[PDB]
Amino acid sequence: QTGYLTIGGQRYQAEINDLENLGEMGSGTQVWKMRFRKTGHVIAVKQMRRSGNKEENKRILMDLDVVLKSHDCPYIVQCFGTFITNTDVFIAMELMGTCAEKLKKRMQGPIPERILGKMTVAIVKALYYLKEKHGVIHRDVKPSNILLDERGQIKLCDFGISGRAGCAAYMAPERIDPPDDIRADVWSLGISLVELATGQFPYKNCKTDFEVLTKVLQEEPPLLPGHMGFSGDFQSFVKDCLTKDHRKRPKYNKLLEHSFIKRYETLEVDVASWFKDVMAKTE
Ligand SMILES: *CCC(=O)Nc1cc(C(=O)NCc2cn(-c3ccccc3C)nn2)cc(-c2n[nH]c3ccccc23)c1
Repeated sequence: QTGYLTIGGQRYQAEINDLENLGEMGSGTQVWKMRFRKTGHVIAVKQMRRSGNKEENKRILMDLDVVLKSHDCPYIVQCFGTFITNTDVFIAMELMGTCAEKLKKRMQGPIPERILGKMTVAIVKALYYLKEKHGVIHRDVKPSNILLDERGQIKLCDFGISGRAGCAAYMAPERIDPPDDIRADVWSLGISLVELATGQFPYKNCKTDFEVLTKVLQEEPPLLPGHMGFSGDFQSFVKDCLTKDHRKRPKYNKLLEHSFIKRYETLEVDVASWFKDVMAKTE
């Protein structure tokens, strides 16, 4: 069913002219910031043009399929509803602060471990939920697909190439050189964790896509430095994700029993405040 917006448990009959367009947002991968006139809620709306590129439209619809059946996962962005007009489909998603990539840009430096700990719990539980509940592999884990909001929430973004290929920079060794699969996302999570923890992308000074792949296979996994005060548990987690033999790489169920995960499940970390203060610094 479409033509309904449900926010916080309250469903409102709606059409797209009940929404005020407040402007484009930061994803070319079209999304608008819109305001529900009936309630004042500000939401994100994807506009899928009927006459659009069917390669991209297929991707919007696969992303929407897993989003829609994933409403009981608190670590995946939710869809408030849809509007199917004669010319367009509008997908109303919850509005969040930014992607972890832009956080790294605005921060101009490392993200603290206590924020990465809550993030690591969220993405792992999101990917584990996708595998067990829906048999879905993300295959494109990267900081641009990790979202954060004013209220300390961290959620998996949008997965339009999910299967029941990704960016070459975060691709696992066994996807570069498959000997002949769910552990390929664990590697990209580790590369993203090292990137956000150091403020640098691990494989540095790479000019072409193929050169990045070359250093993934030719060189040792990029682990966390020991002179930044990282906890032993954090380093143990990163080295476990960034294991090069995919058979010796842990599954999600073994990953969730890791001390790093177990600590930040029960440690109250104020992500909301840290997020608002970092977002305050202008450019
Ligand atoms: C970088 C990757 C990404 O997905 N980025 C992204 C950015 C934003 C975003 O920048 N939103 C701006 C914004 C402004 N407010 C705001 C402004 C003034 C006063 C009050 C408020 C609340 N809020 N947000 C948003 C998104 C985004 N939001 N929801 C979704 C859902 C699915 C994908 C992306 C997404 C993402």
